[PDB]
Amino acid sequence: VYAQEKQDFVQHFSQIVRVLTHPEIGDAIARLKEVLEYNAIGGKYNRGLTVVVAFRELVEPRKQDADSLQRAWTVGWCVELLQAFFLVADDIMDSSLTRRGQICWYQKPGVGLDAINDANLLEACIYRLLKLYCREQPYYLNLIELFLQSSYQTEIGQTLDLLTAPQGNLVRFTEKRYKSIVKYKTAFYSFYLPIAAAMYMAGIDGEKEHANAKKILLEMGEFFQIQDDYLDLFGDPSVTGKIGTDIQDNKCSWLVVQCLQRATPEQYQILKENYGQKEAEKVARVKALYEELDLPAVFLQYEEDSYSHIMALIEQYAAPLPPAVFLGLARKI
Amino acid sequence: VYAQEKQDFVQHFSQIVRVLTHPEIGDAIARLKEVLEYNAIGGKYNRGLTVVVAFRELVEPRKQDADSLQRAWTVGWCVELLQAFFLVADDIMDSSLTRRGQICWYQKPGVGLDAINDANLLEACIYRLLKLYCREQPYYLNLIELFLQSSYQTEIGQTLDLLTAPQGNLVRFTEKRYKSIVKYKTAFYSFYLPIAAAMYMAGIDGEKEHANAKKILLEMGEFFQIQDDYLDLFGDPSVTGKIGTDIQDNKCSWLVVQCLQRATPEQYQILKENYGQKEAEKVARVKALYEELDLPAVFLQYEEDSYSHIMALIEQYAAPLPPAVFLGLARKI
Ligand SMILES: CCCCCCCC[n+]1ccn(CC(O)(P(=O)([O-])O)P(=O)(O)O)c1
Ligand SMILES: CCCCCCCC[n+]1ccn(CC(O)(P(=O)([O-])O)P(=O)(O)O)c1
Ligand SMILES: [Mg+2]
Ligand SMILES: [Mg+2]
Ligand SMILES: [Mg+2]
Ligand SMILES: [Mg+2]
Repeated sequence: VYAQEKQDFVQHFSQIVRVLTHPEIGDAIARLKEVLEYNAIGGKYNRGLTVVVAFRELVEPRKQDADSLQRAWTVGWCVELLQAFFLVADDIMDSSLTRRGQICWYQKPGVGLDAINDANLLEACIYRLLKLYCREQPYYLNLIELFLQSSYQTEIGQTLDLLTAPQGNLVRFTEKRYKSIVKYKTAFYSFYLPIAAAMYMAGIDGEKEHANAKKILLEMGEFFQIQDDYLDLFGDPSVTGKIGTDIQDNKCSWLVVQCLQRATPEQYQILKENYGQKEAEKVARVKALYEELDLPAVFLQYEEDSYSHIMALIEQYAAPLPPAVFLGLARKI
Repeated sequence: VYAQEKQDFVQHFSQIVRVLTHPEIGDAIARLKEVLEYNAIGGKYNRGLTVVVAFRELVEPRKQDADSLQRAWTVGWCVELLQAFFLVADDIMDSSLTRRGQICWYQKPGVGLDAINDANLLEACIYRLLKLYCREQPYYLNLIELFLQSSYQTEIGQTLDLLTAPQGNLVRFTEKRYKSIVKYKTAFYSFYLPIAAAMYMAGIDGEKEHANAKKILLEMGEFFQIQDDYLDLFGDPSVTGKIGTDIQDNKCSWLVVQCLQRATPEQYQILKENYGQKEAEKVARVKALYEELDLPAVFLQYEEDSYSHIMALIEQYAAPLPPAVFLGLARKI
């Protein structure tokens, strides 16, 4: 369902770019095209695809005219632009090397900290497109506010992610703190935002229905981030497209949280000695310790429980939305 | 006029902060307060003061109730928040040392590239305040769009500023290119944005009146930036609150543009040899060359001409707005 729509979705990118690209600003405009091609393409498009898939499922085919669809995939691309924005900036703050199987944009020769302006340009495009295509829709302001509220929450999440991981400083790494981080940093924008966008486009804007969708989608977001933490250490970089940094960057990863919960006092010291340091020998020691306490299998356990819990939540809260809206998304993770 | 209102304006900051500051996000919220106190305070408040001053002058005192005023100084602070946002980020991209008489936020021990998330948080506050105080006004969407359009233009301006100044690369430094840079990078947000904000709050939203105000305000913006370039080299850092970087960072400064226009072929080589390099000896050689061609006096000449031109423009385009709106601003620069 996602898999079949992916093609139409990716083709519509060329138009996004033509519409986004005053002879005086020529060069700046050419640099925008380059920023977009490099940073908006190459991912799985889960998030933007979710807008289009959920739109199809919530609007009657008789209301799905050609113009109506154009807008659904534009808002789909706005969500991808948000993602591209957050990624370019997070890679600098995380000192990451690769993203989506290539060098991070800031690590390119001749880019560096200019990437900061590039990232924000990507964010400015969302609102240019919203104006271009939705300025006369009755949901226009709802969408604008949704995308803004979603950036604020996710920047709040980052702050928490950064404050909990000072460079060159474990008591801090609790369950309560972790859940809080992943809720703000990932769950609102990766999960609530795309479904809610499609809800407002389908004329569904009751508070109750948004909160019920939210209940489902925040929990899916939390699982997704825990998966992200797992793959940071135990995923194949040939598949993920990115090299992990979590132990080096002293992060409140799900892995470190579970570990702590499990560790003999001596094991606690091994972690204390080695965590949050750039030395490959010390990172390997931490990885060995995670393997010593079967955290890959604890992760496979958690993944199953949480999937059951998400399914229970869909059964409780999907009505009156088609459950397929949610099942389709959960199956893709 | 600016000078008397400055006090009420700065006091209202405490409320901005209380209103901006979910027990789980506590720490993130405390970090926001810190970001605000450090980065929103310490400047001249020209831009936010302009909102309040122009508001007073365009609304009848009978429509200036207490609530009406609260909103004018909130939007005033939104413009200052935009400024604080742009500054925190520009200091990183410019590798600057001080701002407003203290260490740049990113150069503080324990901050560094986290400053990227801090800056964007400052931008998120604008829209939180807009919702808090103006969500029921008929100008609400006009203001939202104005602040967004103004960030896009100013990020476009940055791109141009950065593309024209590659690290470790003069033919590029033309008049046409310079005017273009300063129009986007400074003129929309520092000059058009605050007056237009107050126009929309006073119910004045005709296209013609906005364009006429724009004609005046873009030219004031251009002069202001040329002044900014001059003070970067020939200003007292005890007064400016900031150390210059323009020659080091290989910038299309007004100074370098004029110089080029004036230089013997041999002088052109001295500039080529020394420009855009971190070496203090080479920066001093460029400064000596600017003094050799009396650019401080050329600047004092240009300042006078341009002031005449701005005054001619007010005489042509102020109607039906009070000319004092513009004169007050021009006198403060
Ligand atoms: C401008 C302020 C916006 C900052 C954007 C924060 C978005 C939250 N977020 C979720 C995931 N990622 C990417 C990761 O780096 P990973 O994709 O594993 O690289 P992470 O683990 O740091 O969370 C970022
Ligand atoms: C996130 C993308 C937003 C980037 C913000 C660009 C704002 C334009 N602008 C105007 C003035 N400054 C400050 C200077 O550094 P100066 O105050 O002399 O330091 P500049 O000379 O570089 O122009 C910045
Ligand atoms: Mg991160
Ligand atoms: Mg990660
Ligand atoms: Mg700059
Ligand atoms: Mg300057």
